[PDB]
Amino acid sequence: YDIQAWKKQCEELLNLIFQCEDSEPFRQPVDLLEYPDYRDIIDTPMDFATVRETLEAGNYESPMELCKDVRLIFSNSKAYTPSKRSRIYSMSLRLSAFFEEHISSVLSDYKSALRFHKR
Ligand SMILES: OC1CN(C(c2ccccc2)c2ccccc2)C1
Repeated sequence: YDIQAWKKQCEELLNLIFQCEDSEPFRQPVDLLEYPDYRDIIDTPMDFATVRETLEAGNYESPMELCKDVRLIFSNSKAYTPSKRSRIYSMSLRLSAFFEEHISSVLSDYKSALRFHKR
């Protein structure tokens, strides 16, 4: 029932995501010189360095907020891909499955801790 435990759990999951070769296209903001039309399609860029920095700044109040930003990395990849068979998008799908598999217990434990706090 530790209400704060999610933070270190998210730091550890971000460390694993950074070791994953599938995260390379998503570690830093999409290069606007490489993809000059990016901002015509994507309204809110997001990347894993921005997520890690937001967490370390103490600017996430819950793991649900972190999850919303990580899911935005994947929805941006899906919205920008010219094809559902493209390399970068294909990497995003594997990384998303890995993320969802690991974040589920982080979210469940946090929500359970908050419910216990208000028991
Ligand atoms: O609390 C976290 C910060 N995330 C938002 C956000 C992302 C970038 C800049 C400002 C704010 C957001 C995510 C996805 C859609 C729209 C906004 C949710």
